[PDB]
This record gives sequence, structure tokens and C-alpha cells, in this order.
Amino acid sequence: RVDFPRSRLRFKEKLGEGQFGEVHLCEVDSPQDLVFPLNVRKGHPLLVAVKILRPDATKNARNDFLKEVKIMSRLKDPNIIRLLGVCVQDDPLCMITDYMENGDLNQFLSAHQLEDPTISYPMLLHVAAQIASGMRYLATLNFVHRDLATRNCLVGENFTIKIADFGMSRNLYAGDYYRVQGRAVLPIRWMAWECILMGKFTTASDVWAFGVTLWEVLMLCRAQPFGQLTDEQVIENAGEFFRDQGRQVYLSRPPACPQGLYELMLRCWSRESEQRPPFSQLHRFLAED
Ligand SMILES: O=C(CN1C(=O)C2(CCN(C(=O)c3ccc4[nH]ncc4n3)CC2)c2c(Br)cccc21)NCC(F)(F)F
Ligand SMILES: [Cl-]
Ligand SMILES: [Cl-]
Ligand SMILES: [Cl-]
Ligand SMILES: [Cl-]
Repeated sequence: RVDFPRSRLRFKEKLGEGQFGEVHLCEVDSPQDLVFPLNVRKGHPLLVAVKILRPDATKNARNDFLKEVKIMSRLKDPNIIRLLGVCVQDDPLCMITDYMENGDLNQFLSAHQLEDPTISYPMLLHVAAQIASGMRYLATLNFVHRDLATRNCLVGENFTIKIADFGMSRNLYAGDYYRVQGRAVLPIRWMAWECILMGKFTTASDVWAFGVTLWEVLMLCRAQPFGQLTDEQVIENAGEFFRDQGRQVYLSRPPACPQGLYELMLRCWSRESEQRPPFSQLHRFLAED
């Protein structure tokens, strides 16, 4: 219940610039003194990522950061960001996690093509299975992510995946969010129809977003969901799911995706939230395959 020693965090480079803070890549000085679940290979650099709140950030930003610490303090799964430690008794407030050396999954995967930098079909399924495993864990906690997408996943060594949540402000992904003055920013292309129409976010809407995330993976992250349709058309499509007159449209089957796997995606996009498969089944399907 004690702070990680802030003085042992040695800056190396900036990983991200946020509205109210920054994420740094740091080395941990003399880490064997602290093992704090640090995974140290003797005499090698222990690299960590540190999310830091600017000390002069607004009171509201500090309040939101303190709530994030509370949420993050519960998350203990190999496929979700895990806290190695925090520095919160004094400023700047910080949260420390393992460094994932290959960055976000969208940028990582889009450099690859399906093997004839390549990636095999079984490896794509292994990536997707890890995401499903992380979401399965969140579901056991009754924790709704609300923004699952490949841009919010991180890649480490050997295609290991962890689910994160960068928020909605990065310029690189601005086109993935729908902005209206005075409203929440919304990842409409990943959202179940009931999220769009009623603002109802649940584990079942996380399953829908998982279907879209799986589609992205099988597209090698080289296409945006519903990419030829306008934001207005995507919102209109949510209405068609509600109306249930056969005019709703779905993401198409990726070239890399067999029909059986596409049918799993379609189950994730069931109109009725209760008919969507649970993450325990999605993981089993993908891990067997
Ligand atoms: O994970 C979170 C929220 N959260 C993040 O998103 C990040 C990690 C990713 N990030 C980065 O800037 C970045 C970029 C390249 C990187 N390489 N290696 C690490 C790394 N980080 C944003 C900040 C973070 C840290 Br750090 C500490 C504590 C929480 C978080 N929430 C859990 C759930 F909701 F999703 F389940
Ligand atoms: Cl710091
Ligand atoms: Cl863990
Ligand atoms: Cl390809
Ligand atoms: Cl591979």
C-alpha cells in the first residue's frame, strides 16, 4: 500500500502526450532492490511505461486520474494493463506498468500482410484469442470497457497483447470518433446499435465491439470499419438495427477470414444483446481454432 519509489524512475523517452499529462518510457534504477511485481532479467534494463498527471492539471483532471487509479488497482490479468506500482502520496501522480515494446496493435499489424513483414492466420487468431481472454476477465469484474478497438491494444514480444485505453484524443485516430458539441465523444463504428441510440453500454456491447476488433485484426488493421460509409450513415444503420426490417448492414467478410469465423462475428453483432456470445465462448472458439 506504499508508493513505488519515484526516484528510481529514470526517463528515457516520451511515449505519449495527453491533454492533462504524459506517458513516459522509463528505466528502473537498481530494480532487484524493489521486486512490486517487476520482471527483471538480471543485468538487463527493466523498462516501464509511466502515466503521469501534470501537477498543474485542473482539479477535474486530478479527480479523473484518482478514479482511474481506483479502477486500475483492480486489474490483474495477463492480457490487461496491470499496475506495477503507483506514486500518489505526492505529485506528480503516476501509474506504472510494463513496457510493451511494439506499441499499439493497429499500427503494429498494419505493417504486416497475411503470409502467402508477414503474419500467419494462426497468429492472427492467437492475437484475437488474447483480446478475448482479457475481455473475459473484465466481464468477471463487471467492468465495461466502452472503447475496445485495435488502437487500444498494445503489443509486446512474441505477439503478446494487452488491452489498454488511450482515450479518444490522439490525432492519429481522430477519424474513429464522432464529435458533437456538448456530447460525449463516441467510437460509433465500434458501437452496438443500442449504444448509439440509447447510450446503453454493457458487456454485451463490449462483445459487439470485440466482433469489430476481430474484423480489424482479420483485415490486418488496413481498413476502417464501415470505411466507405459516412458517420451519418453509420448512425442511420444503428436505427436500422432497431427497426429490424432487414435493412441493417454488417461489416463484410475479410479475405483472411473463413466463413465459420465470420459467423462468430455475426453472432457478436446480434440485434438482441442477450443473444451475443459470452467472452468465455469467444475465447474458447478462437483458442481451439
Ligand atoms: O490501460 C488502461 C489505461 N491506460 C492506458 O491506456 C496506458 C497504457 C497505454 N498508453 C500509452 O501511452 C502507451 C503507449 C505505448 C506503450 N508501450 N508500452 C506501454 C505503453 N503505453 C496510454 C496509457 C496506461 C498506463 Br502507461 C498506466 C495506467 C493505465 C493506462 N486501462 C485499462 C483498461 F480499461 F483498458 F482495461
Ligand atoms: Cl514521474
Ligand atoms: Cl497478471
Ligand atoms: Cl494482407
Ligand atoms: Cl507469424
